[PDB]
Amino acid sequence: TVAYIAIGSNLASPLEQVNAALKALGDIPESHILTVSSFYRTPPPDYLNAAVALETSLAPEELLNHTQRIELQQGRGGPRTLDLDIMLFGNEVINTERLTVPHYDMKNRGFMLWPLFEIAPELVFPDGEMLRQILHTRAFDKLNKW
Ligand SMILES: Nc1ncnc2c1ncn2[C@@H]1O[C@H](COP(=O)(O)CP(=O)(O)OP(=O)(O)O)[C@@H](O)[C@H]1O
Ligand SMILES: Nc1nc2ncc(CO)nc2c(=O)[nH]1
Ligand SMILES: [Cl-]
Ligand SMILES: [Mg+2]
Ligand SMILES: [Mg+2]
Repeated sequence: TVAYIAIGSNLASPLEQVNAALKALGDIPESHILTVSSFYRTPPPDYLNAAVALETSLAPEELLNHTQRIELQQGRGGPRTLDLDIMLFGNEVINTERLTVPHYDMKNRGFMLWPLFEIAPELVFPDGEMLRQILHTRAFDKLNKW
C-alpha cells in the first residue's frame, strides 16, 4: 500500500533532521520509499516540509507505531521538532482514537498539499475529492523549495 507521509521540522537548520527522518522511514520493515518531494521552506520560525510516498505492507496502526518511534528517536527535541503525519494510507478511511486518515487538516495546508501534488498530481482522496481541484479551488500559492 502506498502511504503518503508529511515531514515537518521547525528547526532553523532542519536539513539534517529531515534527512535523519528519511533514512529511518526507509528502514521501516516491510516498507520502502517510492518518492520524496522537494523540500519546502514554508511559513509557520519557519518550517521545512516534505512529502514522502512510502510503499508498505504494514497495517496503518503498525505504520503509525513506526513513525511515532522515529519522531522520538530522530527528533532533535523528540516529537516536537520532527513531525511525521500520515496524510493518506492508500484509499483507507480511518477514524479511530489514534488515527484520522486522511489527515484532518491537510486540505487547509499548502505545505502538505503542494509537496503531495509534486509527487502525486493525479491523487484522488477517498471521498472522491481530487488533490488538483483542492489546490485549484484554494489556489494555494506555490511553495518555495529549500
Ligand atoms: N494521520 C495521522 N498521522 C499521524 N498522527 C495522527 C494522525 N491522526 C491522528 N494522529 C494522532 O495525533 C496524535 C498527536 O500527534 P501530534 O504530532 O502531536 C499532532 P501535530 O502533527 O503536532 O498537529 P496536526 O495534526 O495539526 O498536524 C498522535 O498521538 C496520533 O495518535
Ligand atoms: N509551515 C508549517 N506550519 C505548521 N504548523 C503546524 C503544524 C502541526 O503539525 N505543522 C506545520 C508544518 O509542518 N509546517
Ligand atoms: Cl477524504
Ligand atoms: Mg502535524
Ligand atoms: Mg503529528
